[PDB]
Amino acid sequence: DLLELLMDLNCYTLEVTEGYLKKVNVTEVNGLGPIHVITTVVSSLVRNGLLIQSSKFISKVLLTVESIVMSLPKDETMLGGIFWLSNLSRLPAFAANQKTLYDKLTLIYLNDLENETLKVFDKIYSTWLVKFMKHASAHIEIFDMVLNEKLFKNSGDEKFAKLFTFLNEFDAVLCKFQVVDSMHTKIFNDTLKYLNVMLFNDLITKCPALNWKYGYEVDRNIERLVSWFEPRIEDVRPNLIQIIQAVKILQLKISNLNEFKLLFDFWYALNPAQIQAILLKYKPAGVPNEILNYLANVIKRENLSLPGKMEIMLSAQFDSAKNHLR
Repeated sequence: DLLELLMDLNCYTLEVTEGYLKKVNVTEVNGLGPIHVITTVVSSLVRNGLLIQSSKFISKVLLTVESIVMSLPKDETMLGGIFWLSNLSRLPAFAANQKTLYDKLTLIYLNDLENETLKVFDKIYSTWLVKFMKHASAHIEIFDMVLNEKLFKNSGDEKFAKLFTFLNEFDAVLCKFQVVDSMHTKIFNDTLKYLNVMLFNDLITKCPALNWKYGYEVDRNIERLVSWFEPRIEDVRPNLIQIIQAVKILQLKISNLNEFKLLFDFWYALNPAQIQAILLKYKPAGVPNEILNYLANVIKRENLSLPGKMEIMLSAQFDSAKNHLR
């Protein structure tokens, strides 16, 4: 009755996708379920050579997990995002391990399953992380903690304590829901890549006047923020390269276009409009016109040569989980 069960493509994928997953209310303990159910069905189907059925079943299941995740409510986003992503994150290595036991069309199917499952993972992961980090940055008040010069006179201490608790709690859930080590560290790098974007964009849009002192104080707040990550991941600062360079620029004492050219010609961490944006905001407690002028020309030169907009704002972008799913 097995193959006849497996041919009812519709019966059982309806079971998993409406009966089991759309209704997997997390807030509940162990004994990795969805990856077990998904993976049992896929491996039965592959063994019995139903390769097309597997593809369809896996498609519906991914589309389903995707909308579950995308539909999660503001207070469920952390737990839910992590539970689902931790489960999906195992599909690529499952495909790689399936193939270790295999004819040649099956090997090709599984090869494809591995790349395609990885691509869907990368899609859901990125959109979840930005949505997750939008909410967490408001709640933890990253702006007022780091960039708000009005609150430099404050210890900062309560807010920092709240950031450290949040990250300890982010870190527990990651361990709770069993995310693999190499993805745990990636999540923390991307978390910082996200705060690079938000912090740099807010430095430009939200911070009225800037000077060397301002720059020095943000630098310290950043080093405070980064102190949590440090016993945890490889090297956290490259993730925060734009916002770190912007506030370092603010502390340079540059007095001729000749020093400036030495510092920024053929230096691409920030573009010319980003660097100009930062220096037009400079107010003592200023920039030589000669420097303001050369930037203008540089910008104009680049408008004339290339077809694409030279964006001042950043967007969050993360690497593929390709090498991080061990």
